[PDB]
Amino acid sequence: SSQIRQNYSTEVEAAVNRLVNLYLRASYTYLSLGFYFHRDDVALEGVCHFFRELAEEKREGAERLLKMQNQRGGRALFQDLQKPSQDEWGTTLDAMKAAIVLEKSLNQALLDLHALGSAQADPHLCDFLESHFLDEEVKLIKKMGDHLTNIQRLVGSQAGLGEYLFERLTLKH
Amino acid sequence: SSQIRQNYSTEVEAAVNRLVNLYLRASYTYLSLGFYFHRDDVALEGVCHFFRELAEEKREGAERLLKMQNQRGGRALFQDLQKPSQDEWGTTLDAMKAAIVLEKSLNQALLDLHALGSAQADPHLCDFLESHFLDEEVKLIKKMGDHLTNIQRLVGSQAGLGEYLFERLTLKH
Amino acid sequence: SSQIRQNYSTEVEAAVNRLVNLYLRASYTYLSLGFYFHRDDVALEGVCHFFRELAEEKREGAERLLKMQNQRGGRALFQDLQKPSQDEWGTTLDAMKAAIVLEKSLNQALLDLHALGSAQADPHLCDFLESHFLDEEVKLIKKMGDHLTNIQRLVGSQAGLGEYLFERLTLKH
Amino acid sequence: SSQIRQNYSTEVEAAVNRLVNLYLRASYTYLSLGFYFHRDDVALEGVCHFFRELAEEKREGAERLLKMQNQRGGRALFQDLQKPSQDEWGTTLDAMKAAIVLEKSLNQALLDLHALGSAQADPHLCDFLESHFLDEEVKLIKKMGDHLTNIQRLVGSQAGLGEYLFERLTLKH
Amino acid sequence: SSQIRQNYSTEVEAAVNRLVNLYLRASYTYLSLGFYFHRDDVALEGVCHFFRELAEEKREGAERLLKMQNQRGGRALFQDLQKPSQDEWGTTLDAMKAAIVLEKSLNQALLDLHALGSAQADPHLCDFLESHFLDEEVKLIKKMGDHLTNIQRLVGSQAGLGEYLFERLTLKH
Ligand SMILES: [Cl-]
Ligand SMILES: [Cl-]
Ligand SMILES: [Cl-]
Ligand SMILES: [Cl-]
Ligand SMILES: [Cl-]
Ligand SMILES: [Ir+4]
Ligand SMILES: [Ir+4]
Ligand SMILES: [Ir+4]
Ligand SMILES: [Ir+4]
Ligand SMILES: [Ir+4]
Ligand SMILES: [Ir+4]
Ligand SMILES: [Ir+4]
Ligand SMILES: [Ir+4]
Ligand SMILES: [Ir+4]
Ligand SMILES: [Ir+4]
Ligand SMILES: [Ir+4]
Ligand SMILES: [Ir+4]
Ligand SMILES: [Ir+4]
Ligand SMILES: [Ir+4]
Ligand SMILES: [Ir+4]
Repeated sequence: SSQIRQNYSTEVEAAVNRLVNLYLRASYTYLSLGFYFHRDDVALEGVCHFFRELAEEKREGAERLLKMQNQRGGRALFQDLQKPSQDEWGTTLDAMKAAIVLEKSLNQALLDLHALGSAQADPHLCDFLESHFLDEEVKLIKKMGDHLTNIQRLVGSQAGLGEYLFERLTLKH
Repeated sequence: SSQIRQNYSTEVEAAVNRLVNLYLRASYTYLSLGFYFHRDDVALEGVCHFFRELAEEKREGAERLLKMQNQRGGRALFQDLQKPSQDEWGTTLDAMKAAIVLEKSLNQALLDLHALGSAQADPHLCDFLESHFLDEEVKLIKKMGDHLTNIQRLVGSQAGLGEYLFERLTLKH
Repeated sequence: SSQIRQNYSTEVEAAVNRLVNLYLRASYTYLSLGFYFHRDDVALEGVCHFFRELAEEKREGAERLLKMQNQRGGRALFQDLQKPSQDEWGTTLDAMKAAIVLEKSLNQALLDLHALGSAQADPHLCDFLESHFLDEEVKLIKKMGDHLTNIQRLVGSQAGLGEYLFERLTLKH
Repeated sequence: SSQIRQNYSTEVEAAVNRLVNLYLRASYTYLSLGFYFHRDDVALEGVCHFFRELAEEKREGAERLLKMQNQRGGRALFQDLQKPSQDEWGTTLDAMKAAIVLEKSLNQALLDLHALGSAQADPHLCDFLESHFLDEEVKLIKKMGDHLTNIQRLVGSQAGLGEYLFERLTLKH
Repeated sequence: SSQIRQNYSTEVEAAVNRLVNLYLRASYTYLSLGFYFHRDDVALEGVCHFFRELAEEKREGAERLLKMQNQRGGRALFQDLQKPSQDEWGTTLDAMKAAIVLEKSLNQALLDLHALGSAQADPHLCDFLESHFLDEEVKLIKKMGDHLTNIQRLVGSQAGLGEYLFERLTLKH
C-alpha cells in the first residue's frame, strides 16, 4: 500500500506480476516434463528428477518475486496459467532443447525488467534481480548447454544406448 | 502404457486428470490467500502461514495423483489453470469461509471419484483415495470449522481486536 | 475353526488356498529364473539378484495369505506345486517379459478375490488385499515396465553390450 | 587521501558526510523514543526495545558509511547533531507513524545518493548502497507498515487495551 | 648473492631461469586446455579437471625451481611468457597427444639440466632434480600414455560415445 510504497512504479509492479505468471508457467511446464519422463514407456529417472527439481526452482522464483512485490507495497495479481506447450516431450534431447528455449525466454524477461527498473531509477529492483535471478539463470543455461553437447555427442548411430548412458552417468538417480 | 495398464478405465484416467487440475487450482487459490494476508495493509502473519501451508498440501496432493496416474499406466494431461476467484480476500472470516467452500468442493470431487472407482471395480483407486485423501480432507474441514467457530466468537463489537487475537493466539507465527 | 470363524465364506476360504498355490508357484518360477541367470554361461548377477528377491517376496505373500486364513478360522490346504513353465529363460528381455506376464496373472487373481470378497460382503478380506497386496503389485508391475522400456532401448544393434550395461548400471550387484 | 582515492567525486564525498549526519540524527531520535516508552507513566517495554534496537541499527549504518568514506580516501567531516523533533512521542501509533516518516526520509536520501553515484559513474558507491542499505530499508519500512496496520486494527473503542495487547503479543519483551 | 653462493655456476643459474620459463609456459598451456574443455560446446568436465590440475602442478614446479635459485644464491630472471600453441584443442585424444609432447619436452629439459649439473660437478642441483622432478615426470608421462591407449581403444566407429565414456569412467568429475 501507499503506507510503505516508495520509488516503486506502476510499470514495475505490473511487469513483476507478469514475470510471476511466466515463472509459474515455467514451473508447470517442468512439472509436465518430469511426469512424462517417469512414464513406464519413457522410464528415464534421472531426466524426471532433473525437470522436477526445475519445477520447484521456478515455483520458488515466483514466490520470491511475490514476496518482493509485497515488500515494496505493490499488489500481487494472478492471471490464468496456460498449460504447457506439449503433452509429450519426445527424447531427452528434444526436452533439453525445449528447456533451454524456455530458460532463454525467462532470462530475456529478467533482462527486460532490469532495463525497466534502470529506466525508472529503481535500484532496489535492479539489485533484487542481480542478486537472486540473473546469475541463477546464466548458471542454469550453461548447465543445459553442457548437457545438450553431451546428449548430442551420444546420439551417434545408437540413440537408445546414448540416451540410457546420459541418464545413468550424467543425471542424478 | 498398455505394457502395465490393468483394470484402469479410461473414465478413471480422465477423472484423475480433472482432479489434478482441481488440486492445482486449489493450490493457486491458497497461494493468493497467503500473499494477500502478508500485504502491509492486511498484515496477519499467522493467516498468511496457514494458507501458504495449504498451498503446499494441495500441490502435494496433485503430485500424488500424478504419480498414481503413471503407476497405473494412465497418461497425465494438463489443462490451463484458472486464476483464483478473488484478487482480495477480505477478513480472516471471509477467507476461512472461502477455504471451507473450496475444501468441500475438493471433498465432493474425491467422493465422486471414489464412487466411479467403485462402479468400475477398481479397488486400487478406491484404496488410494481412502489412504491418502479422504481422511486428510475430513481432518482439514474439521480444523477449518473449529477455526470458523472461534473467529465468529471473536467478532463481538470489536472486530479488529478479535481478528488480531485469533491470529496471535490460535494461528502459528 | 467354527469357534472363531465369522463372516468368512467357504468360497473365499477356497479361493485363498488357490491364491497361496499361485504365489508359491510364482516363487518357484522366480527361484528358477534366479539360478538360470547365475549360470556360468549366462552370468548376469544383477538379474539373478532381481529374481531371487522376487522369489522371496512371493513366498512372503503366500505366508501372509496363510496367516490370514488361520486368523479367519479357515483351513490351509496345500496342493501340488507345478514346476515353472521353462527350464531356460533366454535373455534378460525374455525373462522380464515372462515376469510381467506372471505378475499380471497374480494381479488379476488378487482383483478376482477382491471382487469375491466384495460380493460376499467380507470387508476384512477386501481391506487385507488392499493393504498388503494390491499396491505392492501395481508398484512391481510399474518397475518391470520401466525395466522393459530400458532393456528395449539398449538392444539397438549391440544386444550383448546392452544386456551387460543394463545389468551393470540399472540392476543391483 | 590522494594516495588511494580513485573515481570518488567530491560530490559523493560530501553527500556521504551529509548522510552520516542523517543516520546519526535518526539514531538520536530512536534513543529518545526508546527512553520515552520506558518512562514509568508510559511503561511499554516492547516499544522501548523496538526503538532502542533501531537506535543501534542507525548508529551502525553511520559507522559503515564512515568506514566506506575512509576506504575510498574521502575525509569524514562531522557536523552538529540536531536534537529530535519531539521531547514526548505520544502513543505507540504516533511513534510508529513518526518512525515510518523518518525511515522514508532516510530511504529517499539513500536513493538520491545512489542516483548521484550513478550519474558520477561510481559503481563501488552504488553497489555499497545496494548491498548494505537499500534492502535493509525496504525490509524495515515493510515491518513498520505491518505494525501500523496491526496497531490501527487494535484501537477500536478500547485504545489502552489495544496498546497493551500490541506491546505484549507483537513486540519483544 | 656472493655471500652464500658456492659451487653454483652461471651456466646452471641461467638454465634454471630458462626452465622456470618452460614450466610457466606449460602451466599457461594447461590453463588454456582446461578452460577449452569446460566450454559449453565441449563440456567434458573430467578433461577440464585433469588439465587444470596439471596447470597447478607446473606452476608449483616453477616455484620450486625459483626457491632453489634463491637458496643457491642465484638471481631469478623472468622473461615474457609466450601464449599456448593453440586456441582450441580438438578432441580429448588431440589434447592428450599435445600434453604428452609438452611433457616429453619438459622431461628433456630436466635431463639436459641434470647433464649440465653433472658436467659442472653440482651434486645439489642433480639431487634436487632427481628428488623433485625426474620421477614426477616419468610418472605423469606413464599416466598420459595409459590414457592415450584407453582413449584410442574407445574411438572405434562411435567417437562421441567413446569420448563421453572415457571422461565419465576414467577421469575424475
Ligand atoms: Cl495455452
Ligand atoms: Cl477464471
Ligand atoms: Cl506343469
Ligand atoms: Cl533542531
Ligand atoms: Cl608465441
Ligand atoms: Ir542496474
Ligand atoms: Ir559419477
Ligand atoms: Ir538430486
Ligand atoms: Ir471402496
Ligand atoms: Ir499457545
Ligand atoms: Ir507452522
Ligand atoms: Ir472393497
Ligand atoms: Ir548408480
Ligand atoms: Ir539388493
Ligand atoms: Ir546502480
Ligand atoms: Ir508469540
Ligand atoms: Ir530483541
Ligand atoms: Ir647425477
Ligand atoms: Ir570408478
Ligand atoms: Ir581430483
